[PDB]
Amino acid sequence: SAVKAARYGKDNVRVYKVHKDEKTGVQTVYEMTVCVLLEGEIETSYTKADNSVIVATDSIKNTIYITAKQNPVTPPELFGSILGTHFIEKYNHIHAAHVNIVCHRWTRMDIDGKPHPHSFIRDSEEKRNVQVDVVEGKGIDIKSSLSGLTVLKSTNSQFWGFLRDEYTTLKETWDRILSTDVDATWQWKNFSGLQEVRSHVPKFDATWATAREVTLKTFAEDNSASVQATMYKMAEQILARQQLIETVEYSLPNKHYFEIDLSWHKGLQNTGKNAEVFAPQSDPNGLIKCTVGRS
Amino acid sequence: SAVKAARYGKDNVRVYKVHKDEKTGVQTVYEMTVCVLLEGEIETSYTKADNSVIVATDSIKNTIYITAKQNPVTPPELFGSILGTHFIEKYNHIHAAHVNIVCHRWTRMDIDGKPHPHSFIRDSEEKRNVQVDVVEGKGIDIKSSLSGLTVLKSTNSQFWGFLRDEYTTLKETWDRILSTDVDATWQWKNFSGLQEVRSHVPKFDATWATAREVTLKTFAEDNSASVQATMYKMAEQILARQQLIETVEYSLPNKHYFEIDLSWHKGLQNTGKNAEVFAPQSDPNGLIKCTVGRS
Amino acid sequence: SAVKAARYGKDNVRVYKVHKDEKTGVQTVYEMTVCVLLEGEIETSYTKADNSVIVATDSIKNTIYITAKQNPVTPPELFGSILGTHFIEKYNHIHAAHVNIVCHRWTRMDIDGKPHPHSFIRDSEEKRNVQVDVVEGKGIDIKSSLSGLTVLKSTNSQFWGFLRDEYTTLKETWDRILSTDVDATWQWKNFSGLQEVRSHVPKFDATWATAREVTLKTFAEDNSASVQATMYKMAEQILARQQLIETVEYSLPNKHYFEIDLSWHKGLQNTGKNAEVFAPQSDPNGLIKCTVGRS
Amino acid sequence: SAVKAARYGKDNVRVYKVHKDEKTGVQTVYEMTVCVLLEGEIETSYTKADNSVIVATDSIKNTIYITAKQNPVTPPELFGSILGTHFIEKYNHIHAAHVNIVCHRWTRMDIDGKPHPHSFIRDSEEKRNVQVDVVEGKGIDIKSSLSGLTVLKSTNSQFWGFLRDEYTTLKETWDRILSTDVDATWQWKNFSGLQEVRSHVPKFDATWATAREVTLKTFAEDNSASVQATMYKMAEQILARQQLIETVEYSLPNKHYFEIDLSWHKGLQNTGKNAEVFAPQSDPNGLIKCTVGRS
Ligand SMILES: O=c1[nH]c(=O)c2nn[nH]c2[nH]1
Ligand SMILES: O=c1[nH]c(=O)c2nn[nH]c2[nH]1
Ligand SMILES: O=c1[nH]c(=O)c2nn[nH]c2[nH]1
Ligand SMILES: O=c1[nH]c(=O)c2nn[nH]c2[nH]1
Repeated sequence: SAVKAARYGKDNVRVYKVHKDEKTGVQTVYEMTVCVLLEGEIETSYTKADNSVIVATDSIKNTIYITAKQNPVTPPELFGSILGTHFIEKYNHIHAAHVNIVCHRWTRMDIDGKPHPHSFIRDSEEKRNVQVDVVEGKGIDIKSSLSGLTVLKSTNSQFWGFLRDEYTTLKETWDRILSTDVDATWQWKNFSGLQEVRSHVPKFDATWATAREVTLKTFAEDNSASVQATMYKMAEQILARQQLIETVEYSLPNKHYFEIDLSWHKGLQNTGKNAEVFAPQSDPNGLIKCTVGRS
Repeated sequence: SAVKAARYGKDNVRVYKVHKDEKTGVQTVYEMTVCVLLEGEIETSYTKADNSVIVATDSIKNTIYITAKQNPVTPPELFGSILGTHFIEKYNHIHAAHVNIVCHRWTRMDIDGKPHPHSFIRDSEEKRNVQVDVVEGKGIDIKSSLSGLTVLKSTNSQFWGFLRDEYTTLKETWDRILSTDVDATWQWKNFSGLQEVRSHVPKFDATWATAREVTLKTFAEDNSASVQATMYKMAEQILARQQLIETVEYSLPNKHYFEIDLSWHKGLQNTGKNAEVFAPQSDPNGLIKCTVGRS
Repeated sequence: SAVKAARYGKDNVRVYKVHKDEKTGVQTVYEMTVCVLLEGEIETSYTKADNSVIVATDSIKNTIYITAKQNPVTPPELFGSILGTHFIEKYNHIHAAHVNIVCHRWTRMDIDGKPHPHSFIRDSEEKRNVQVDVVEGKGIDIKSSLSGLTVLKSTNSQFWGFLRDEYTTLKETWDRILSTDVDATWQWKNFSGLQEVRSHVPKFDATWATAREVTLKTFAEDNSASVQATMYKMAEQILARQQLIETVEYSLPNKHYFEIDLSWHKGLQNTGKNAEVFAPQSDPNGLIKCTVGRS
Repeated sequence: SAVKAARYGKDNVRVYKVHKDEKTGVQTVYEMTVCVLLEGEIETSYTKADNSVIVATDSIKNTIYITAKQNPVTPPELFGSILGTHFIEKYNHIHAAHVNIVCHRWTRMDIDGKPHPHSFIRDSEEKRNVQVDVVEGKGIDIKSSLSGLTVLKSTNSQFWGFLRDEYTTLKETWDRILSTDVDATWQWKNFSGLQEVRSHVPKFDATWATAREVTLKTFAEDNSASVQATMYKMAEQILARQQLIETVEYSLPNKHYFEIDLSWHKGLQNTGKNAEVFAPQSDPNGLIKCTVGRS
């Protein structure tokens, strides 16, 4: 027996940072959850009880706090690249740093039409995330994403024409609820290192906003032939809007809302064109995935 | 041994209802989770195996769907009163109906500055709830609430002057983060029955909006001496704004964000006036409650 | 406006305690989550910003750790009474202490037929809880409970004879799955104070074990006419077995497992006597409650 | 733009199956949650709105129920291989089926020392899982696992000798609590198809039991130099015990339990050799991973 792969570090490190403008008196808060895992020459810590190779997970935690102290935490793609670069430069035997970041919403409150200088509201469980792999010799791989974006449309969604055989009971439809929690990931072209990540900084926030925007507009406007067909159009657009992205990936649950037949009761009419009252279903759910790259 | 109290029914009934305007083409969706429990002359179902007294929980579920079909589901205080009244009028041996409703956010999407006719976004995990107790002979008791309203302010919160003794380690402060998940309940004056609940319908949505509004403004503007002092001012205002409310109750966790001392590292300065980076704490948390009524 | 009720304290305080026998070398661990809320003369902290009346929630937390250090943490009814008594004796203006405790399972591991001296396994998410209200002048009220005890029987459960009307679609049955998560609470006769709670210590662990035992045996052996009928027999027995209990309360979800009709497929036979494959339902669920006291 | 990868199917399909012995009168229940995703020639459903290529997720759900009806559901490695093989044989354009299965514990109850014929208890949230990839032309890849196995030892764990630098604050120790939730995956040698999976059936249950056994014994007996060192010995043993396994992978959180210093209070002694009372920490946690293969 031998160690084929190994990684270790600190998960679930919650970090909050405040920015205080002295001019405006305006405060901006950033909250995130950070995971850093390291790889490198650390087999002996497993095979020989040699702790001498271990940057302790506690230190990794200390380091996240220190790096957040000395650097901007925004955009997360940058903070993650700084944090991961720190570890492979600092430690000779550490050859890869994987950093994962979840950003939590703290939206400035509007009190009486005006932006409050220092109060915020978690206006959704939507997250913005990054996965940053900083690998000695191979640059910086970044996947950014939004997740937990939950939407529904009450009509303009259809599903007909699908395979029918002796396993099929589903009826074709031309009018249905479509509801999903959107998970969208866009993978950046590999960057050569931190200087190159710094050089693209403005693209991160912007591409995020664009992926959100496009996601929301296509979902609302597409008269959807299927989840498959709708997510492809989203991914197609993000790719067209940002040349530094190599692939867009979507993962979409189909959260079913079933018609409830009420005709057994006083011939009550609640199906088809008469459907007003539905039973949202907790499970099962369709799960539909697509990776879209450049042709 | 004897039955001192008994109640039974259906919990976690998820209900979605769409309203379709033919004029505008505009759709409005309502999603909620409903719980109905009944009391009455049902001891024998427990003591004697006499199922003859049981309106089956499955039927209760059917009834929720039927009532949502025939009536408005909005405001929840009304839907709950209709649903609970239905059971005590329908069944001679059923003397109390308790209805609980959680309303889930489906906010109309804005696509390109304009309200989309049929697409929605779950723009927060904030809930609006009601508890409705419909009791034969005693009218209708209604408690409405908002919960899951998560907010933070980065400054303008203080906590000093508290008792100090040999259990105390906490340092007084004049500048701190205050963060909480707001739970606010307002209890209506007892209503004589459905006609009276119908007669106050416009007050429900409005008092809800007012409780949200006041909650948000006081949190943002109060320079808070304590959570205790801040929630009292909220409750005081809701009571002043709506005469049909007998009591306002608040339940506020204090979600602590700890300073991280970084001076052990290169004399890094991250405490007091220098605090930029904090560790949000998952637990423990202060829990602070207040019921405010009329003097 | 005035303060009608107020309570404040520390929730979600996780506590672990190890007992080390020097004789045997045997270790015993206890893990729990503790909530303490205080009431008393604390209105001014709300109405006047007077923090002088506040035992800080941070201190309450310190105190839980100190009391766990100086006293046994087992049985929880005792630890809770000590902790709550501490607060009303220590502080003149504090007149009620409410202590809630959740005990988490750490079951000694069996390695090769033998009890391991210092390794444990969380062998279930079942909890043992107490609620202790220590009120100046009124003694100590204790409710103990078990919760999260999830069970299923594949047969010997029935449900027929229930009310049928134009809301009913449910078919009577003589053979069904019954599954539930058991919540059982037994309320002790009021105790005059700590000395009296100390005097009954051996009854706490024993009555707990008896409530678990009885719950499990009745569920397995009763050929159940209904959840209602089954839980009453459980409660009836606990009351008979322990004279110091005034009431037993049960709260039982009915977690439905639906037959799946497969006859549309090659006339596959999966209903009634042929039912092998079922669809466990996440929601809705029947919820059934009973409080049983002495006749 | 083009589709680089695509998969779609049904997630969260809950399935229960009862086995009824007529001889013994003994019932055995199996509950699981199943996910099936398909790949193949389905790009057009995304790019062209061509639903003609879609085996509807609803049908996939129907099929899971049908296959559970006609086949054993145990061991999960077999059921998963049957289910995935079904899809690639049934449908010409479907070239890969991925099946994921979570098995939930339903442990036969012991009533009065004897195994009850038809009552069960969810005696832990521990899961047994499989991931089965059935790929046209490439056989059947199976990864089996156990997860959610939560354990603690109060002593016989150490952590000293680790790297120290200006990011380090952690103190070396020779006595600590070690607690983790075990995730252990063993990957089988690729099988040529269903006949070959059928031919190894008895190895599945047995290797599972062995991985559980070894996990528990090593955790309890190893005087652990580090999580790293402890998990390697587990993985080393599983590999030695079962020749059909190519790799064992472990993923172990380190759930920290912090000493609480109580000497500020009446010089109370609760650290080092005196530590009795600890604060279990919800987050952050060390996360430690290892893949072990054959040298
Ligand atoms: O077992 C451990 N391994 C580690 O890598 C580590 N880092 N801090 N504590 C630790 N404990
Ligand atoms: O045991 C039951 N009690 C009930 O009240 C009920 N209603 N539907 N199924 C039921 N089962
Ligand atoms: O607002 C607060 N109220 C309290 O009672 C308290 N106790 N510690 N910190 C606190 N903050
Ligand atoms: O959009 C959909 N795609 C699918 O593949 C499917 N299967 N059932 N319903 C469905 N809806």
